[PDB]
Amino acid sequence: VAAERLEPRVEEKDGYWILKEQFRKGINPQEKVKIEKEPMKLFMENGIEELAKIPIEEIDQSKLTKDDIDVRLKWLGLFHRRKNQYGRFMMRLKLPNGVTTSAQTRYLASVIRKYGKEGCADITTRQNWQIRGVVLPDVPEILKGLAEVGLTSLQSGMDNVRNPVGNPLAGIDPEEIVDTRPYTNLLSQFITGNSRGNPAVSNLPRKWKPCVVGSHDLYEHPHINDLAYMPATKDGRFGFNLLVGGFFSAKRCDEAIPLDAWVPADDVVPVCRAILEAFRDLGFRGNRQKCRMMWLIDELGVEGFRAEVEKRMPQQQLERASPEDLVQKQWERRDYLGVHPQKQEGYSFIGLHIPVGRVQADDMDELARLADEYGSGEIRLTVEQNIIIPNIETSKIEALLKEPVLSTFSPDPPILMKGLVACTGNQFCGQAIIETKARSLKITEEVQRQVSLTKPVRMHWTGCPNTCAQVQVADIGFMGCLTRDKNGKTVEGADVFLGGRIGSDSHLGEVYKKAVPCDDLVPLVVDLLVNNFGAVPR
Ligand code: SRM
Ligand code: SF4
Ligand SMILES: O=S([O-])[O-]
Ligand SMILES: [Cl-]
Ligand SMILES: [Cl-]
Ligand SMILES: [K+]
Repeated sequence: VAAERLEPRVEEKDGYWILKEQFRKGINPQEKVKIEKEPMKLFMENGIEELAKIPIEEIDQSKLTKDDIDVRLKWLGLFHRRKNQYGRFMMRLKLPNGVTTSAQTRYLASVIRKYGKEGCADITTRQNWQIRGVVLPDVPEILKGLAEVGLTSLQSGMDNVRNPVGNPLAGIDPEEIVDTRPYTNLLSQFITGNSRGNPAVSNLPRKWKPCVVGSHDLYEHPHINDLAYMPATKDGRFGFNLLVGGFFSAKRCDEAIPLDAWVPADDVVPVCRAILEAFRDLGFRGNRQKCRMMWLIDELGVEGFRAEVEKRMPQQQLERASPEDLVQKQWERRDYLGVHPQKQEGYSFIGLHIPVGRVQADDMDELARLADEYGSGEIRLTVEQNIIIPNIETSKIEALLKEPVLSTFSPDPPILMKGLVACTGNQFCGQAIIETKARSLKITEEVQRQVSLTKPVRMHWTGCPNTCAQVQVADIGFMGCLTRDKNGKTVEGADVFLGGRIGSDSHLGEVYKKAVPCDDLVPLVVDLLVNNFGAVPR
């Protein structure tokens, strides 16, 4: 790698970061959008106020404003559903470590309730909230309302640092390694500039995903993150070994690799900043399929990339990885659904199943009520799109289990439902090839009617090759496609994946059978479960 390759390609100009004039050749259309107008201005210079007043039919008549609503608004966490819900916006938060409050939950419910049949909410595979139905004129008031209840939606889409994932059992599990909340909180505060916006990390070549590990279970999926902090002691000091570059895409899925770096716990934010600066400064900005950070690591080599991180650390110091980390390889991933004792004597948490992560306003209010009556007003989201209500006096559990809403959001659903994960799909997503959430529920119900089993088989349904529902981590994965029935008629189908493993002995699954009509999946899956997962016909 020539020394010229290491010249930073962006510069700070009037508070924002922009591609230098000599590096603008050959860039992709999204890079052109960012140059034409700085997306962060919509928030930081309150550009959204005037934009929100323009009727959407008028907005669509000019490239600048159409790009504002279809692209730049994703820096404020707003996602125009142009194809499938025209004129409505999905809104995505920052929710470090998946932690929410009852007050926040009620606020989100009040927003979606306004939109009737156009509104609902979802828990995401990054233990985050999305709300639906938002109209542009309401955006300024919603931004204000979110701020009032201690939420931000900043920098949650496009070329930004995505939700910081942590241990859903942080602070409450007798078996945790380290409470991840302080670290994910710090990362979120850094990324968003304490909810004011942070332009230094908002002009990346591509999205970038961080997680902090605190569980032996590896609930955080460090193997598939751009930056994973693995807790490790080095020379008698607590800190983290760093894994880099994990990502999924239509083209390529790669597990994170060691940076060969350890940082003391207090250096979590400094090293996040150094890695982001290196990626920002040096990353390819051509073909979008070659812009994730792993591509930079392959171009420079991991050592070349490491040197770039090191030069951006305070005092330019970056220690080598500790030979061992604190994560025990002898471990069985634990079910968190149901009632479990906390490390605080006399308290329990309860994991509740949320079918395919989908809730309505009334459901959110009920969950918020439970958290107030039984817990401490806290609701935690998980990456399997479920919830945990912590801090429940154990004496209250008997009464809790009789609550009617627990028949719908159950502490002990059938085993296949416990592990079922599904993305948005074509109900709302314009990229989706098939419908996912309703279909996956229907198929899983029919499968479980036919077989019993004891192994916690994890089934993931994703609507297109972007693999937001991570089919490559599943015991059985389903990737949306169009295929043909026996008569040659177009029908929805799935490419079926096998081989995904999570925890310390992680592995990426691969396509097992292509183009199976969705209507034909039940017998295929029943047989797979019996033949490979010890299932028994009923
Ligand atoms: C909501 C969510 C799936 C869910 O049902 O849970 C989702 C939904 C979408 N993702 Fe994703 N992604 C979700 C996690 C993922 C993950 C899983 C993860 O983070 O562990 C991945 C695979 C891992 C990765 O990215 O490395 C993922 C890979 C993508 C990709 C392909 C990335 C690539 O490098 O090619 C895209 C397309 C893109 O960004 O260019 C994408 C694009 C999209 C968009 C924003 C596309 C769009 O504008 O319509 C989807 C919005 C649909 C909607 O209305 O909800 N989504 N997406 C997840 C929100 C996470 C969050 O709260 O921040
Ligand atoms: S995997 Fe495809 S269909 Fe599903 S939410 Fe992601 S982009 Fe949409
Ligand atoms: O929007 S997806 O990348 O989480
Ligand atoms: Cl996006
Ligand atoms: Cl769309
Ligand atoms: K779920």
